Amino acid sequence: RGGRLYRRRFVVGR
Repeated sequence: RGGRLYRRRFVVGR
């Protein structure tokens, strides 16, 4: 998933 992309949120893990 893009959960780890600051593009929308933050470059966490998911």
